[PDB]
Amino acid sequence: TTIVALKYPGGVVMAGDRRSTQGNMISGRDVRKVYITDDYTATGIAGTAAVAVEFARLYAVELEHYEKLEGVPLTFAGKINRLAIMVRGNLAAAMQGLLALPLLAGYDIHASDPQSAGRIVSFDAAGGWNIEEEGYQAVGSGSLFAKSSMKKLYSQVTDGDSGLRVAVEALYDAADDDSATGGPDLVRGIFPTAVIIDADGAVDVPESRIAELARAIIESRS
Amino acid sequence: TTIVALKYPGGVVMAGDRRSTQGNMISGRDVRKVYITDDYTATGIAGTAAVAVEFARLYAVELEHYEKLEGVPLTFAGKINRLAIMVRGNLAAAMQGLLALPLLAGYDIHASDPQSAGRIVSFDAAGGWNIEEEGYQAVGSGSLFAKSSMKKLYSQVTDGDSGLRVAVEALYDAADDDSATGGPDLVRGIFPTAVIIDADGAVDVPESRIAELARAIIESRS
Amino acid sequence: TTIVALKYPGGVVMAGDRRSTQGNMISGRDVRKVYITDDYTATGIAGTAAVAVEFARLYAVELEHYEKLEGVPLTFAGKINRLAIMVRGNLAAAMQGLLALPLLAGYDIHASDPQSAGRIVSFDAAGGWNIEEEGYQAVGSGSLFAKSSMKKLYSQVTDGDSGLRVAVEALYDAADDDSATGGPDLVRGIFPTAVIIDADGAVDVPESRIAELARAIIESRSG
Amino acid sequence: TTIVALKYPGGVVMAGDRRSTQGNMISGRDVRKVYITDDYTATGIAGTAAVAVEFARLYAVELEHYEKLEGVPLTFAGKINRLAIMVRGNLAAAMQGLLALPLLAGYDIHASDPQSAGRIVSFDAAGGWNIEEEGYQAVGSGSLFAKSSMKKLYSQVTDGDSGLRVAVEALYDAADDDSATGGPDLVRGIFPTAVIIDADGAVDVPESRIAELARAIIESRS
Amino acid sequence: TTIVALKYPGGVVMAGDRRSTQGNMISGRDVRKVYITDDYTATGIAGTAAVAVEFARLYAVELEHYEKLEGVPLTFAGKINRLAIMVRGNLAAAMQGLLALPLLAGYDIHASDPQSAGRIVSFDAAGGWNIEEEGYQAVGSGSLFAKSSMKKLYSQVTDGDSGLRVAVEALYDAADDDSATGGPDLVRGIFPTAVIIDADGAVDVPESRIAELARAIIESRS
Amino acid sequence: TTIVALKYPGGVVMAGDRRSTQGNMISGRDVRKVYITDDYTATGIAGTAAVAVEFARLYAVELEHYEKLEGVPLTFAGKINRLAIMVRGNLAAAMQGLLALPLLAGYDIHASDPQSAGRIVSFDAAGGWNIEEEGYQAVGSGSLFAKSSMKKLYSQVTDGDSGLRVAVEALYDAADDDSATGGPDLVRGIFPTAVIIDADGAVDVPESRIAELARAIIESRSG
Amino acid sequence: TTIVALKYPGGVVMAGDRRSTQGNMISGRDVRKVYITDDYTATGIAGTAAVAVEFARLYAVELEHYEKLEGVPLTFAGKINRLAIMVRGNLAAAMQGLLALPLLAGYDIHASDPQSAGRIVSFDAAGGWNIEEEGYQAVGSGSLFAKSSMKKLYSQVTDGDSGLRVAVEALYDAADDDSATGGPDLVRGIFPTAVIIDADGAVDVPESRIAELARAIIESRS
Ligand SMILES: O=C1CCc2cccc(c2)Oc2ccc(cc2)C[C@@H](C(=O)NCc2ccccc2F)NC(=O)[C@H](CC(=O)N2CCC[C@@H]2c2ccccc2)N1
Ligand SMILES: O=C1CCc2cccc(c2)Oc2ccc(cc2)C[C@@H](C(=O)NCc2ccccc2F)NC(=O)[C@H](CC(=O)N2CCC[C@@H]2c2ccccc2)N1
Ligand SMILES: O=C1CCc2cccc(c2)Oc2ccc(cc2)C[C@@H](C(=O)NCc2ccccc2F)NC(=O)[C@H](CC(=O)N2CCC[C@@H]2c2ccccc2)N1
Ligand SMILES: O=C1CCc2cccc(c2)Oc2ccc(cc2)C[C@@H](C(=O)NCc2ccccc2F)NC(=O)[C@H](CC(=O)N2CCC[C@@H]2c2ccccc2)N1
Ligand SMILES: O=C1CCc2cccc(c2)Oc2ccc(cc2)C[C@@H](C(=O)NCc2ccccc2F)NC(=O)[C@H](CC(=O)N2CCC[C@@H]2c2ccccc2)N1
Ligand SMILES: O=C1CCc2cccc(c2)Oc2ccc(cc2)C[C@@H](C(=O)NCc2ccccc2F)NC(=O)[C@H](CC(=O)N2CCC[C@@H]2c2ccccc2)N1
Ligand SMILES: O=C1CCc2cccc(c2)Oc2ccc(cc2)C[C@@H](C(=O)NCc2ccccc2F)NC(=O)[C@H](CC(=O)N2CCC[C@@H]2c2ccccc2)N1
Repeated sequence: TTIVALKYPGGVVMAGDRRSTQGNMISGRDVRKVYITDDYTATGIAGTAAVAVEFARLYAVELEHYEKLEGVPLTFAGKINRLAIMVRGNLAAAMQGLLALPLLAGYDIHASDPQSAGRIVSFDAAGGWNIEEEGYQAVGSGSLFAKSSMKKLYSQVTDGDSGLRVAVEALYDAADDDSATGGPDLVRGIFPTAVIIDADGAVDVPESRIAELARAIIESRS
Repeated sequence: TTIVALKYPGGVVMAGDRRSTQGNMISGRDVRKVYITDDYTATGIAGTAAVAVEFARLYAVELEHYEKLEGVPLTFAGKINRLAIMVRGNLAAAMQGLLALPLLAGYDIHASDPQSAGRIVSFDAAGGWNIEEEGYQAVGSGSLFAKSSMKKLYSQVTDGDSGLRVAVEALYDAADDDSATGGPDLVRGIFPTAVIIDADGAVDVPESRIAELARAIIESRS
Repeated sequence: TTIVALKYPGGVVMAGDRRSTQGNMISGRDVRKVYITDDYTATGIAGTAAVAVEFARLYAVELEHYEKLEGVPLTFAGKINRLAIMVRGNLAAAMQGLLALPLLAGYDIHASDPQSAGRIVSFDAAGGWNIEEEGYQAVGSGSLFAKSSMKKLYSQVTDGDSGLRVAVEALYDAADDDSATGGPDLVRGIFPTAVIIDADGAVDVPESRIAELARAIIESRSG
Repeated sequence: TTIVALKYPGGVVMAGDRRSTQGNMISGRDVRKVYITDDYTATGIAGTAAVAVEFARLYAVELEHYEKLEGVPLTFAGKINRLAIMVRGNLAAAMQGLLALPLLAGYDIHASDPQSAGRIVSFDAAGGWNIEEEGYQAVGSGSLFAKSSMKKLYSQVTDGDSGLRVAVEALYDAADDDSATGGPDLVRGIFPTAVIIDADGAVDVPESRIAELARAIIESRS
Repeated sequence: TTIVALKYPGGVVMAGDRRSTQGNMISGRDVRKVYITDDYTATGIAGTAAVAVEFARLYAVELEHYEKLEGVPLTFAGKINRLAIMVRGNLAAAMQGLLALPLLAGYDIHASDPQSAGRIVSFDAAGGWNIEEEGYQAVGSGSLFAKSSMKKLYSQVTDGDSGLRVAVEALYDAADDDSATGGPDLVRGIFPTAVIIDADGAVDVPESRIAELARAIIESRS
Repeated sequence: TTIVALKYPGGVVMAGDRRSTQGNMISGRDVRKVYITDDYTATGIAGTAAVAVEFARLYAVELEHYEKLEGVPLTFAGKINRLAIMVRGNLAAAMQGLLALPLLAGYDIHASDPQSAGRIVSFDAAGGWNIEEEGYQAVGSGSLFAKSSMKKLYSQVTDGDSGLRVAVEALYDAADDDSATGGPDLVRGIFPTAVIIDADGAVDVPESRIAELARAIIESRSG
Repeated sequence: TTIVALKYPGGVVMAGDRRSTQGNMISGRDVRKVYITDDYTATGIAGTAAVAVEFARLYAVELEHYEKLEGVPLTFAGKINRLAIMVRGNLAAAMQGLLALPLLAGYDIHASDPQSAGRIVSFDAAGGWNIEEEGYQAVGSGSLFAKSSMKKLYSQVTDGDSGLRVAVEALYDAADDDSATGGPDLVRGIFPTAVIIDADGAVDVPESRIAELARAIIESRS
């Protein structure tokens, strides 16, 4: 798995690959790993498939549960805490091979400067949380390759479209070097998924746009 | 790794993928795993890269060593025996993770019928050897996928070119399901290697021919 | 990690580096490890990031929880004991890799001599606590380099600013010899954090003054 | 440790950091990890300090030993095989923590094409060797950051000085992310060492040139 | 650590060193290990610092707790039994390295013979207790050197002042042979602590007097 | 144990403490850990006493063995190599507990510049060797405290006598913070040993000069 | 077992107890543990009885073997090194429970003056040796008690007879606190053995002199 997230002026982008494996064997080509957790938050999870899916589903329910009980959504810091507490509670199972490693992207509607109101929070298996301040992060077996790609590419990010293009290229570099991260599949027409969040909320990125960017990267490197 | 070998009227073809890995990480993209070991014999090896390469080199040296000492090449059965003895001697190292599993193809010039002089021989880690009688064989982590692919496609093998096509398609199917087997890289222009052996001896298959077959396979799958 | 704390005439200083790691890999560059836990108390924690941040947040809540319930803050000795009990309760998880080692600096509003009212308390993984009397202390993987540096630098501590300078130079020496402690990052503009506590309370040190002192130390050592 | 090596038109460059550690503690700041092993060959080694230094000295003695005994230097392939056998012979000690992981850069005087006579060979702990054909390679705990950096910078390599600049920037990126790899120390004036090899042989790069490149990189990032 | 206790005509003295260690490293120089537990009782503890501190604190509150509840202090035997029960309750944790070993000195106001009301009680990690009748006892990593020193010097104990000097000299001998016991620090001006207990109760011994005895012992040794 | 080594203009000084231990128990007060191994070389060894002594005796015999067989002494590099090989050959026993870590000080008669012809070489348990280019080094349980001390004191080193004083003060700091390193014993008159090496060869430093420097240090720190 | 040894002006004394045990059970009451191994050297050995006895006999044979071969006895330093090598060679068996710890008391005929010719050498299980300079030493399970007793009594040592009295009293204190060290047996008439060594050589101390000193100590403490 590789899931990336990056800030751009006035929003945040999260993108993730589509592969699941069982050892060396490919067991999935269509996996959706990036979830719109609520109107202003997206979560992407690496690790054991059963746990990652359960984490995303339970987390979204917990956030909406608070909003309906209290009439107001949690602050973004509260959302961070609840995800950290979920991961911390899984630590024993994670030591037994039931690992979930999330990455959190959001847009804080209560931040002062909306141009920088995008948020990226990385986590570890002990429930540690760190709000990223350098503009991008990645999680999963390909995250090193994606972070090093984004390091060289982040200067190109000026808006949502270029942020999306950089995100897709980082996922391409991750799959280029990590066999557990799936590249774009032109035969089957399967591409990474992506969510973009700004002051108007989170939206799934249409597959056609990601297909366009993926084909452009492939064309460029040939 | 996946190495395939199959018989066609009047010879054999062996083809192998180009990938090396370290865990999840891709560490090689142009590995050549199919060696012409003498004028009528090719060997393909899966397993630990260091041991596999050393096996191929030492095996070819051993065969040519005997030929120069005695003025005639070993019989095909003799070549089998020497390869098996080599694998058997590595069993302890193989149990420590230094494994080499070879696959042997050849044209036996001392056979009865020239059209049935093709030979395919598989091996196991204990030095066992089995002369394949059912037309094809494969070795490596994607070998089961490649053999089940060849089971359905072998009926269309009627000559050297269709033999080659089926071998390349089998490797394509292995890469489709085994992340440790490399698919055709149309971006970098890297394709499986192949050797064809008939009464005129063993020759490397030009990459342009394999590239054309791989693109036709990819187009048919889309 | 290296957290340092030292007494100066009238108060106390605590400073800490900004690095987190996973094995050899650098995983954070702007980590804030020195917390204002109440108006006269600062806590700096080393060890497992998740546990360290949870300790600081829970400890600050615990002290304020008592203050609001009882109408008065805890005595400084009460604050020591609650922090020690928190560490002791974590001993089992700490043996399994979830370690948190705090360092405590404070200003005792109920002390006898206001110019010796500074306090520094070090802890161990079993919940042990020891009030330091020799003027400085450190915790973390670079703490021995820092303490041995402060041993030679402590004499120049006459007020709050010179105390801050010594704390920053100790952290510089710690990062000089310990790869798990971060030194000043002049390219990114990232520097250690610091808190000063005196009779008027605990305040964060502005990044600018720490940056000036770090550059002074740097070019003093480069020639 | 990070050792990088890359090809440029007419030669190769190899560069390595200066740090030695004992766990978290820095125990060395001026270590030289890149050795001129003969007039057309440089070796950079990562791993246990004692073993790395021994490997370099013995390997250089072995090559000159053969040259004086036989009157001609070994072919580049023979040089590869000798280093590979040395690594393979150390496998048991490396499993006990006495690991040496070399990277080999050379200029093949016997190549028919002097523009592409540069050679880069990587190795693994079992003595496996692979001639790199993508133009760059790295070894050590920061090699993945360095390789992902050179992936984005390699298109700027047009001569020896651009190649040297990319090699220094790759080492900068590795130290940026790997605490066991040393960045440029402006306070002490200690910079990565480098060797450049062309048809005229292998020569140490003067520290002044590497310092100027490091200052340019540092000011660019600021 | 070394804690000594010895009986003199009409009373008892207890003295302890000032050192704490973390393995080989010295981690404390002014630890106070001798506690006035109530008006007629002192306890010195060796072992894991956290457990020793906690033991002295909780034992003192337990004795005063009983006094305030029932209007009368515990009999000396009751004080012994409660301290033994506390050690016995710590046994499992003590076997994991959370060991506290106390030594109890006191003056029994309800003693049968008012001239021989001095009391010394030693304990073991299992909670065993033994009322010492040979006039002195010690605990800690230097207790054997201190007890053998006192075996020779105890004949000199004729009043409270000579008993104090012997206790301090026994601590000096323990520090002489045991690096985990701290000796007098003439540079910093730090000396063992002592408590003296007679019919008028237990009082802290002024540091000036201990320093005087320590300097005299140092001069008699040199 | 703590052994310190220190370059000064025109030579080197090496100094070592006198303590040996068995667990917490002190087993020796006058151990000599710094050996003149030939006319221009000294070695101090930390670790298992039996192994350290064996190492120093055998190494000295080896260097002189070559000199008598070949009519010239080994180059300094050759001397480094032989010590490294001796340590590497002991690695198996060292993993079993028979550990010896040497520190090599010497004056290279063949060096280009005689003023900086002093040489300090550190070693690890795997036979690794590194020629120290920063001027000082230390080995043993207290070596980190000693190196941090010398880091602050090294600018005072202008000749052999100031270098000897810094070395003695480093050993004093190491003993101050490491119970396995013995401090100056004024009651018994026992002080660290030291060897000074310059162009005229290696020579033991008399106990009286070291006692003088130790007393001056103790007095300065006592106020 | 306790073996003590002491320097006195112009000579040296060594004494040892007579007990052997198998666990708690006493197995011997008249064991002689101090051997005249040379005209000017004695050796006393603690540990496994079989190994201690064998060590004594072999060491004595070895020294006399060299003397008859070369015509001159070994220097005292050579006698030290030979006993050290013998202990080191037993180290593997010592770890399996075949332990011998010797203590060496000699008179060095080649020393400067007869007043400083006495020699005490202590050894450890690794073959370490140390020439003792504080005037006395002990070995065995009661050596700590004996050394502390001798620390208080050594000022009284002015000649061989006061040295012998201090030696017997140290052994008395060891047996007083160590059940593995035998005390004077008045019922059976068994007492510590002792060897005195001066310029006239090594002499077995008469039992009657030891019995006098034992009864004087026993009466002095009654
Ligand atoms: O390998 C397994 C077996 C279960 C297991 C138990 C204990 C330890 C363990 C693995 O050890 C492990 C083995 C393998 C992994 C982790 C741990 C990698 C991980 C992965 O690919 N994860 C990518 C991924 C990320 C987020 C969401 C979904 C998702 F597939 N793969 C896995 O867990 C695979 C997943 C798999 O094959 N299937 C087939 C049908 C259902 C399940 C699937 C669910 C949802 C989507 C896609 C597939 N399970
Ligand atoms: O992983 C390693 C390190 C050795 C090792 C350590 C621990 C366990 C282990 C293997 O256990 C293993 C780990 C991994 C494997 C086996 C065993 C898979 C195997 C493979 O891909 N094998 C495919 C292959 C087949 C035939 C010929 C060449 C060839 F690469 N990979 C490997 O051995 C990899 C190979 C590798 O990265 N390199 C980089 C530089 C040199 C070497 C290479 C040589 C030649 C060609 C291509 C690459 N070595
Ligand atoms: O290594 C990990 C994973 C958990 C783990 C697994 C196995 C062993 C282990 C710890 O065992 C350990 C592995 C590593 C350490 C301890 C234990 C060192 C310690 C550290 O740097 N600590 C410095 C520090 C001190 C105070 C507050 C924050 C802070 F980072 N690092 C850690 O725990 C690292 C921290 C880390 O990478 N991340 C990434 C995103 C979130 C988390 C972070 C939180 C908050 C601030 C900065 C970073 N987690
Ligand atoms: O850690 C050690 C001790 C040996 C050891 C014990 C246990 C595990 C282990 C290694 O396992 C290990 C622990 C640590 C490592 C490897 C293995 C990392 C490795 C390194 O930094 N290596 C970088 C490097 C690469 C090439 C050439 C030289 C060079 F230092 N560090 C090391 O081996 C360190 C090195 C070290 O401190 N010293 C001090 C003086 C001599 C030696 C040095 C020699 C030469 C140059 C610079 C320093 N030795
Ligand atoms: O070693 C540690 C860490 C806990 C630990 C981990 C692993 C094994 C272990 C103990 O196992 C042990 C390791 C070491 C020991 C015991 C067990 C010896 C013991 C000691 O010196 N004890 C002397 C002493 C006796 C009575 C009262 C106080 C006192 F310090 N030392 C200790 O526990 C040391 C103490 C220490 O460094 N600190 C620093 C700040 C707080 C604590 C302190 C409290 C109070 C007073 C003085 C110091 N802790
Ligand atoms: O503890 C022992 C026994 C061997 C042993 C057993 C189990 C574990 C172990 C070592 O593991 C160890 C236990 C203890 C240590 C290391 C390893 C520390 C080391 C030390 O002080 N080393 C300082 C030192 C350095 C150089 C030269 C001499 C010298 F003492 N101490 C030691 O080896 C001690 C030394 C000791 O008591 N004796 C008494 C009789 C002669 C011998 C001595 C020789 C020379 C000088 C001074 C003393 N041996
Ligand atoms: O216990 C045993 C059996 C050997 C053994 C097995 C397993 C573990 C072990 C020792 O481990 C041990 C168990 C017990 C000890 C050491 C190791 C103590 C040691 C001792 O007393 N030693 C005092 C002593 C010192 C020097 C010379 C002689 C001498 F007896 N006791 C011993 O070895 C005892 C000795 C013993 O009972 N006998 C009875 C008949 C002959 C033999 C004897 C020989 C020579 C002189 C006096 C007695 N052997």
